[PDB]
Amino acid sequence: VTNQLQYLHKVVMKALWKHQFAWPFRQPVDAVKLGLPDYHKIIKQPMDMGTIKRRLENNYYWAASECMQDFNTMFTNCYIYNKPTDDIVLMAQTLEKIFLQKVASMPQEEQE
Amino acid sequence: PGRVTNQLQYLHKVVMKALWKHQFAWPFRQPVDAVKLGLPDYHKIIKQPMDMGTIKRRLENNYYWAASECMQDFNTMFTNCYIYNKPTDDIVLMAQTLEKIFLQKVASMPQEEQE
Ligand SMILES: Cc1ccc(-c2c(C)noc2C)cc1S(=O)(=O)NC1C=C1
Ligand SMILES: Cc1ccc(-c2c(C)noc2C)cc1S(=O)(=O)NC1C=C1
Repeated sequence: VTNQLQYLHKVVMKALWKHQFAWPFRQPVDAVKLGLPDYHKIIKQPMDMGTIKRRLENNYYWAASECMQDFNTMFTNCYIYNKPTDDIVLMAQTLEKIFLQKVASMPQEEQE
Repeated sequence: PGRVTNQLQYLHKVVMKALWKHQFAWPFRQPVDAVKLGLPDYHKIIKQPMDMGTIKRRLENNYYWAASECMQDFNTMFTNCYIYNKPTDDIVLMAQTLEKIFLQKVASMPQEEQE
């Protein structure tokens, strides 16, 4: 447990998890359900906010940067896989804006 | 218009300097030239072009009011790259690498924005 990780859990994840556009990102992409046979051919490191949330709850992360990279991977996967005009991209962008706004105010020095 | 903050100074002198000098940064240091690169659909797909040269100039001209605004511009640059290019293109991997460094460095940015 660190101060930055606490911030990421109590401020960033709290804000993103309850957001009206969060629902597509709350669980792993189910390629069978969504009819996306190439999803795992293209996206080699799937990530979602349920995983990140679970990881924060279970003290998985050793540094705040590791959690931030997971958030980034989730969003980046969405941009890489999907078409420019897909609504999911807009939703990801909206959530990522909040992520960045909040991360701007994260504690600067990681103290365990 | 904007102002000078400790955070913006950090983004300029620490984050941007680290990214700019990276071996994978050369495609990102100036606006995408769709004509030179032969990408006639580029501006039909990417409606808000962004690059580190534009971001650097904005930092130098005190365009940003808050660090978060500068970070948004970095995100737009990377997101544009992912949205436009094929997943398998080298440029995507290069963006991914630079973006990871960006986040690593942003993690150590001063916490309270002060003018
Ligand atoms: C239901 C769903 C779940 C996950 C995704 C998704 C994410 C997230 N990242 O790539 C894909 C594909 C897309 C969708 S979706 O089918 O595009 N619907 C949402 C836009 C409303
Ligand atoms: C030369 C160049 C310049 C800009 C881009 C670019 C960026 C950045 N973002 O989208 C595109 C397209 C791509 C290229 S490129 O032609 O894909 N070459 C790079 C892989 C080495």
